Amino acid sequence: KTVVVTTILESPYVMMKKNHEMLEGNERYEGYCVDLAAEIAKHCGFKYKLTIVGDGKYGARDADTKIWNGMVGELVYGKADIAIAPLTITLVREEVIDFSKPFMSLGISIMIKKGTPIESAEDLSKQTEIAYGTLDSGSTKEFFRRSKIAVFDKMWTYMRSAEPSVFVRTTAEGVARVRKSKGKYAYLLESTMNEYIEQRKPCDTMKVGGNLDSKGYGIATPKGSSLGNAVNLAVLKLNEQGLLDKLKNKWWYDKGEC
Amino acid sequence: KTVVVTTILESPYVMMKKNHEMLEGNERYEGYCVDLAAEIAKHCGFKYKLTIVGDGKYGARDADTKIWNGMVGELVYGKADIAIAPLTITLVREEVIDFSKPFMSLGISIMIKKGTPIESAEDLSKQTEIAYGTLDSGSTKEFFRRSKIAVFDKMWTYMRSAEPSVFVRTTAEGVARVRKSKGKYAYLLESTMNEYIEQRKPCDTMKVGGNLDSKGYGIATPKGSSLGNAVNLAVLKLNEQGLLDKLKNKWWYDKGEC
Ligand SMILES: [Zn+2]
Ligand SMILES: [Zn+2]
Ligand SMILES: [Zn+2]
Repeated sequence: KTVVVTTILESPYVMMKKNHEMLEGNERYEGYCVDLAAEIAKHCGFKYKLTIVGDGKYGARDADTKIWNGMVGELVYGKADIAIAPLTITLVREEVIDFSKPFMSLGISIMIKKGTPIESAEDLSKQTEIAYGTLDSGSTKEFFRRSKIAVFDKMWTYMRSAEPSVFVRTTAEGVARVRKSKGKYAYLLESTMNEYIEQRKPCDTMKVGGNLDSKGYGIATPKGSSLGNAVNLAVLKLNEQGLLDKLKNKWWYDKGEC
Repeated sequence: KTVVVTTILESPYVMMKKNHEMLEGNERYEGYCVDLAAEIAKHCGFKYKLTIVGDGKYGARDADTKIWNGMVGELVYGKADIAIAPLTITLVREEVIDFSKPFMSLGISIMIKKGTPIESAEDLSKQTEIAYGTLDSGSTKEFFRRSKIAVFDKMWTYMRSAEPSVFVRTTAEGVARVRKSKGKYAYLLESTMNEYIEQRKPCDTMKVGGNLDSKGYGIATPKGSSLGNAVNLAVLKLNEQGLLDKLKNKWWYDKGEC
């Protein structure tokens, strides 16, 4: 049977092709994860259908209902068989779903509009003229919410109460906000995305400072899935074969416009 | 009852305390992995005994013998219950043992004696005056032996047939070889070790070029071990709390000698 793959529209991982309207099924999309999905399906020998997560979220647990949303939720509730996307491996998620060994290593980073007086997280936490936030329902927000280290704790105190909200529904929303904020907004996102955007027109943003942490993205499957073991070994094989590095260069810098 | 931990004497992961002779059991050792072992044990709730792998190797399968050596072997044959060391997560190993999500991210790198006319792997591959090799029975050697990309394949072709042998039994042996060869030997080792040595007197070595690949170290347990699940969650928990980053700073830079 065809494996239902849940993913998210997030460049350069998954994007609709220029001529998607005249295309069908998986042919409508392109990106790092689209290529990854094809490679995995081939090595594990299965047919699949790419589907875009309904609520457009990565995955967080509602504190009140305890119900998971996003791709994590689609896996938890059996709406999808596997998630192939820039989904971060975290403790709370690992408790409800399975992750393969990472196919990409990254960390939380700072995105600024070129020229803003900020070079590090400590710099952001020591000022108020420049607002900053993170994506909603994700691992980055959880990071600051659950951080006991001085700098990040203070940043969270400011962000969780900030009015208007400094949080955004999608990476694209955060990037747009930085660009149109005349430098009065900094966005906290994973280095992978920061580095990608930094290489795209109008080439008006840049990553500053070192990453705040070190983690990875993993292919996720529901607990007790029969694809879990194989997919995990497939990821390792692809990394060692050099495919993952090949794909990283293909979608990040070979297509860079800055 | 008491969990037997296999590890390896590799600075700054595990080292004998100056006064180990007058100490007992686990107190005889110090290092990044010693600190990590204590934390993993505390969080998983078990007592443990640190033991140094008999053959001083990380782990590889003998071609014809088909027997696994090193720490991997101690786990495969039931001599140890868990391995806590800078053991690389690889496909061939994950096929016989379990690995937690990575506790450290790294990649193969190049170590040169300062002043050596080498800036990358391509540079090494295009010349012959400077010999270069890797560690034995490990993931680095296997990386080159299996590589299908031009540059690395060329490097392997040279290394495998070079005489005298360009390979070494221990990291320390490779570092000394670099330090004593007057720039005529470059050593290929993981970035973590390269970065550490670069901060050690006589401060005569340096890491050059970008990493050749991207992977990580994981805590290993025998396949089907009852400790696997908890250890994995412990690693994620500890990484998210910043312990891992704190530990690397403690053993790498806080104690830097350069
Ligand atoms: Zn392939
Ligand atoms: Zn609610
Ligand atoms: Zn602890």
